[PDB]
Amino acid sequence: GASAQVMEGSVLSVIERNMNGVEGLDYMSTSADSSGSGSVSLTFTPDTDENLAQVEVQNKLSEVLSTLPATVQQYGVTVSKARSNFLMIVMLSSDVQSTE
Amino acid sequence: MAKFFIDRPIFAWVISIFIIAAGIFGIKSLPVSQYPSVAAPTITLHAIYPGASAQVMEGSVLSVIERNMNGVEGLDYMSTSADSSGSGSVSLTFTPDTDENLAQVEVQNKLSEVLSTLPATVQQYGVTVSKARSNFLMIVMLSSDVQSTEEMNDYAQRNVVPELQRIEGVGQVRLFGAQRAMRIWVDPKKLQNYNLSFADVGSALSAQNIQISAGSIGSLPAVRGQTVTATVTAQGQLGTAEEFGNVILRANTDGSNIYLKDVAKVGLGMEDYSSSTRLNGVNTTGMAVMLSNSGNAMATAKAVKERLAVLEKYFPQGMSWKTPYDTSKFVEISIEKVIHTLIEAMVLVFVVMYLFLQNIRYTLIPTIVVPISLLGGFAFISYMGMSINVLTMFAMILVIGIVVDDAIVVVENVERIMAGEGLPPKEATKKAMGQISGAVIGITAVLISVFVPLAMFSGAAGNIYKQFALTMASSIAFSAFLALTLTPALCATMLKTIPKGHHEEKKGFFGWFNKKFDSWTHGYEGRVAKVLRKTFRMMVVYIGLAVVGVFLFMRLPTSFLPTEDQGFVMVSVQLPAGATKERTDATLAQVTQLAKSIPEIENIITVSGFSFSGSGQNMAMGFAILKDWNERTASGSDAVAVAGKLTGMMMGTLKDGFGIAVVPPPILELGNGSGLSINLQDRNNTGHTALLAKRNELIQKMRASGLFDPSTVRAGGLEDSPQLKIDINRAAAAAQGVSFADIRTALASALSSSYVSDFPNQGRLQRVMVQADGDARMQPADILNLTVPNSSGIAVPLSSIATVSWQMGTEQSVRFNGYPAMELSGSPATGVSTGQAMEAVQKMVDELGSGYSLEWGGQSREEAKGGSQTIALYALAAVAVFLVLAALYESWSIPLAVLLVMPLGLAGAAAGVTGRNLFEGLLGSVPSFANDIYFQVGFVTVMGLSAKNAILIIEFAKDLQAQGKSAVEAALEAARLRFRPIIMTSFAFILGVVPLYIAGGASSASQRAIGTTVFWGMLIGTLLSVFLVPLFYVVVRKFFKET
Amino acid sequence: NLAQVEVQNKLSEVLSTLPATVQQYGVTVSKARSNFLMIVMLSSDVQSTEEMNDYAQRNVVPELQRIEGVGQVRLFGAQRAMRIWVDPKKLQNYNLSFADVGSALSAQNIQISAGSIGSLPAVRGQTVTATVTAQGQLGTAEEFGNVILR
Amino acid sequence: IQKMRASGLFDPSTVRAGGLEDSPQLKIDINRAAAAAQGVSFADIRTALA
Amino acid sequence: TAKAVKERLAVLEKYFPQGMSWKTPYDTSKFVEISIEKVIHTLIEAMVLV
Amino acid sequence: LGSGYSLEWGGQSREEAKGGSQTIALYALAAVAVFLVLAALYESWSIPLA
Ligand SMILES: CC[C@H]1OC(=O)[C@H](C)[C@@H](O[C@H]2C[C@@](C)(OC)[C@@H](O)[C@H](C)O2)[C@H](C)[C@@H](O[C@@H]2O[C@H](C)C[C@H](N(C)C)[C@H]2O)[C@](C)(O)C[C@@H](C)C(=O)[C@H](C)[C@@H](O)[C@]1(C)O
Ligand SMILES: CCCCCCCCCCCCCCCCCCCC(=O)O[C@H](COC(=O)CCCCCCCCCCCCCC)COP(=O)(O)OCCN
Repeated sequence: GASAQVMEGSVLSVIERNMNGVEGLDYMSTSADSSGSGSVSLTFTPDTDENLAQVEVQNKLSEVLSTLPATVQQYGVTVSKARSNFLMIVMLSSDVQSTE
Repeated sequence: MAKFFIDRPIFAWVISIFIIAAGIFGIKSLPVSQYPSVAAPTITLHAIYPGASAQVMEGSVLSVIERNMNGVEGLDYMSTSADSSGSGSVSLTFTPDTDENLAQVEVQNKLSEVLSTLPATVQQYGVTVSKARSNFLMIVMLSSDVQSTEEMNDYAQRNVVPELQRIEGVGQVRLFGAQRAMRIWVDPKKLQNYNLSFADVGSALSAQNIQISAGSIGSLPAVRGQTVTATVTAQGQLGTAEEFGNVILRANTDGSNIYLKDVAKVGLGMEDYSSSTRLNGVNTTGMAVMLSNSGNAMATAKAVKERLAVLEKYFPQGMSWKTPYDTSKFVEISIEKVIHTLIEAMVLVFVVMYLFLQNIRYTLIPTIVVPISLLGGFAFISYMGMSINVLTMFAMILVIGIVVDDAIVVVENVERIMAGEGLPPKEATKKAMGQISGAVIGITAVLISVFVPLAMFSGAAGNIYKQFALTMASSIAFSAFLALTLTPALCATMLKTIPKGHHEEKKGFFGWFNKKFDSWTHGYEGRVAKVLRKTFRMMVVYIGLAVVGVFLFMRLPTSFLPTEDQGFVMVSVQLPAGATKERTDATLAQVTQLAKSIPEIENIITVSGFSFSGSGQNMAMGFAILKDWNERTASGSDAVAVAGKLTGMMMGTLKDGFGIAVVPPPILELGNGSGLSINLQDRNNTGHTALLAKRNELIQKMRASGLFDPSTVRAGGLEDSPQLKIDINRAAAAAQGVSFADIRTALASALSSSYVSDFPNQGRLQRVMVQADGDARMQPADILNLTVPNSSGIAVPLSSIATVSWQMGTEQSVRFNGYPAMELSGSPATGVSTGQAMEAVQKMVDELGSGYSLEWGGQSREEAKGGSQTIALYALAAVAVFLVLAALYESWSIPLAVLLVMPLGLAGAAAGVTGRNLFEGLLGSVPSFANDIYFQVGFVTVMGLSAKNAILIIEFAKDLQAQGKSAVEAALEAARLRFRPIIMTSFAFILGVVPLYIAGGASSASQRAIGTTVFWGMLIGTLLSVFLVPLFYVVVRKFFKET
Repeated sequence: NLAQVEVQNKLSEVLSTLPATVQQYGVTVSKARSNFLMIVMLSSDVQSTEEMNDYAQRNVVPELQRIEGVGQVRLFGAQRAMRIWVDPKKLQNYNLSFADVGSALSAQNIQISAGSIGSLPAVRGQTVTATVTAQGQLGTAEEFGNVILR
Repeated sequence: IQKMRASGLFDPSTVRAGGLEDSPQLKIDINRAAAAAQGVSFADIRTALA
Repeated sequence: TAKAVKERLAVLEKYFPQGMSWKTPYDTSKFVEISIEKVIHTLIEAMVLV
Repeated sequence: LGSGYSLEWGGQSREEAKGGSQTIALYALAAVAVFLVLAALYESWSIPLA
């Protein structure tokens, strides 16, 4: 139940502003959509570890989680240190049952 | 190596170029801060529970959170603090060898599994989990005098805070003040008139103000033939006060709906209303900047100032920004002092070399070799992950005197060989290298073995010693490598052959100086020959001097860091129990009027509602910032004199309450003067009165029947205060139609506040609170008029249900390791060991019944450990030095003679410190020198220099005895040969340390503390060694006839 | 450490989809061995095993589970609590049920937070401030025995 | 995007925006005065829209 | 860990109520320490035999 | 376009920008390394120049 500007101005912008100062942070990118969702991607720099970066991001996010709206805290903010390009695509085919 | 690099100067030059490049790369790639991280990982929670006492908050939130924080890897101890302000704190101090990020994530995970068992309001406000470590950089104060403090806070949070935390190097920006919210002051008289309640207001605010989520028209699981889909929007929240004032509280059939503006008043206000900051009397908004790791302090401060100017170019009319305090100028002053010291040392070395060698091409070698050693040390400290701070700069300043002596001795030996044998520079350099290579290697090994144990201590003191150790040892190693690699090449290429007998036909001032120096050398040789004749009396005199030095060292006060004039003094004001904030504001105004009456104070910052001792309406604190050191060069102008004057003016002016001014010492983890802290814990949970009685009994035992300086033994917590407890009678309530939730609702609606809903105020969400019209809740006779509703109506005046009375309740609750604890702060007077005092305190606590324990807190936890690691480390270092000297000299007796010069420097340093203390005392001043870390560093430096000189003398005396000379003749020749380089190096070191002896200004305590020690130690050590080293050699040669 | 961090992250995402009782009791994550290193006894002849279990949970278990190397301390028992054994033969007489008992216990044993007389946002001329306290809670057996069901 | 096309360096049919193609939406403006004068609480509208 | 637990128990025994005691009839560190001592004795015997 | 509208890169393009000032630095570093190595090995300032 939020706009593309309310989600940023109330949830994403706060995390983006409080996520500065992390060691190895190269840049950030915030993207909110009209479906009531937002994504803050932090792209780190070389000479940086992945687990330490995730731990520092979680520490910075938890100390600022007391300011976000109540419904966001109910749903929670999920962390994903995963890639975005596809390696394989498995396809299941059948003629005796539907796709559901 | 000495002969390999003498025929290949280009290879040595390439190695030096690589070292310089690595040093420059490390210097450009090092963090910059005023002090390193010497504390341990600490995690804090800071829960919020408004409108509650200390016991309720503690037993409801803090105990529940503390009983689950058991099992975290690396937990040292934990403490719990609660007050009457409505806040709590659970501080977990972690054992070393622990990462603070892992500790914080573990604490958050442990709190996540117990958060659902806390009260509803605690979950609404939330529980934070942060780390106590902070790298403070600057303070940005915004003062308008034309706008409210809440307006300035909102402006800073909306246009200033997000602009400062985006700068390179900034790690955190913290605002001091409550945010903005929508406050509704509800008059209870209107509610009782319209027959309403606070629950009705809460329901109306939570129902009329809610976010609506509609969805999409033409959603995906649609019917065949859909071509358009659109998101549906619906606004169901309020954002202005007029909209909140139209909230319907009750709708009737005929109409006449009761709005929120008919029984209450809505408006924008603050969320806490507690703290208030003022700068010189005007309203101010506080913003604290914390420096980030792997960042710079000077560049970050400059960028912050530039951004602040660019923002003030858009500020409204009346606002103004200031930066009264900044910890980035201390490292600036330290770097400029290091550069000035390096330049002065180079000038002194040039002067002494031109005076003693009578040529100009001898002075270029030290000037070329010293900066390379400094760059190598910088590169090493950059490789080890260290940073540039005051301690590293002081270590670099202290190591300048040692890195030049290698080049000095090399050039002196080369020049002596060239003037004696008349050989060209190549052969003379080869001979000098073949003579002194093993000696240089042994000296380097001894210095490394002496400086290694400094980096093996535990605690904050160990972290402080590690900087000096890793800097000085690296600088010494690089200087040794340069003296073995580049110095011989420069001496062989940059020098020219001296004609036969060229010195004598020379005349003028140089001839007179040569004549005088030769006469002094002959006199010194005669005196040494006289000393080598009466060996028994000289040895007994040496033993007497050593025992006197040991006695003078053992009779010195012990400390960690001398108090430094940081440029500001803190002031804590406390009022009687039950005082409101108006009296505290009046006292703060009086304190400001008194502080601006002192010409040494530039800006005064007063904070009302917060103090380090406690947080309450009667507590207050302020920070009087002083002017620059250049404008405070007088007697009664330092921080201590200003603090004394402020205290004297407060004790004669402050009628209500008392205020004490203290100058903040160096790093608070290594804080001296606190004495000895104890925490008395109740094991069986007997109560508060029993624990207070036991605390009073322990205080009486330590004061009268003890030795803990009765002028210091006192409680350090907070005495009880009058309260207004309400004892409800369940029998009387059961006899009527009143339930027990009715009393709870009435008490929650009467005094305390409530957090009901949220609202968007121009982009950001803010809270909506109800304070119940504070005009009513002013007198104690207001709760006794609260009529609590019965089953049908409300007729009970609450005097038949409960009885109100006055009692003495605690205003602060403290727990230590899961037990109720009370803190005490004693102090030994003087000449009494802290170990025996701690044993006496432990025995006294054991005298009480089984169920009352004691535990140390702060620095006492480290003092509880026996001081055996230092003695063991020093013994191991001495054994390593003996082994290295035995491997060098190839004997078991010569190291015994070399090790006899250690007590000389110690006695000299102790005598110098005692003399300076006496001079300060007789002239009215107080003794400012003790046995601190700087004294130990200076003593280690002077003992290393004395060991180097003794090693050189003993090597020259031993290699001259294998040619057919006796011990006395060999010692005399070695002394006559080593007289000149020792004198030159001593003069250079003393003239370079003199600027640190009378240092006055920024960071002058540590400067003088190291300068006096090193100066007197070097002077006495040289004066004693030049006559006692040959004596020790002769004694060891005659006592242990070799194999 | 990282494995436990990711496990906590995965558990926090499905913790709200569990029953109310599981959230009341909570889910405990641990990393320790399944075998025992030692067994500590608390033999006595004056107190029963319930008092000894309570004392061990209050003073012995927390002191032992904070030692370096300890992964878990399982007490063969449980701490003290207030047990209410209801007779269903008597609930039918007064037409009562377990829901009434639970509601009475939750409504008559709730902590009260009063506040402060003379709070900070006050009138000009306020000199005295006092914290108001009310117990509103039961901690004794005969106090719980007097809970009003009707 | 317009000046990137027809410039020789970028080929057409590839220069595209990465936006979400801002769309028309339905806006529902609630009148609290009418809902109060007719006897409709603000929670009923929220339940109906949800 | 066993040594630390035993030391903590010996320290906490001073606060126990009158009547109760403590003991660890099941402990695995004793076997380890006795095995280490036996192996050290065997090493000393081998040294003297050589 | 004017001021205020800056430009940022995404994906490999940023890396391509990083390849704008690193090539000259790499070439200079290789040249100076060869010079220093030759001067240290052959003991001359003229051989590496040639
Ligand atoms: C170099 C270490 C510095 O420590 C801090 O700055 C920390 C960050 C604050 O304490 C910390 C202490 C801490 C950690 O306590 C738990 C924290 O929670 C609070 C906010 O202040 C300080 C003293 C600020 O106090 C706070 O100023 C705010 C404008 C209002 C706030 N008040 C409403 C409460 C008050 O406390 C204040 C005034 O900037 C101090 C300025 C004036 C100084 O000159 C002093 C010398 C500081 O440079 C400092 C002590 O050297
Ligand atoms: C009569 C005889 C006279 C003989 C000679 C007289 C006195 C000569 C005095 C010479 C002074 C030399 C000054 C050196 C300039 C220091 C520049 C430091 C640059 C830097 O950051 O570090 C370098 C680049 O690293 C990177 O990879 C960063 C990438 C960007 C670097 C941009 C620099 C381009 C090339 C500049 C030349 C570099 C100097 C040559 C090394 C690598 O240094 P390092 O840490 O690798 O050191 C090797 C450790 N084993």
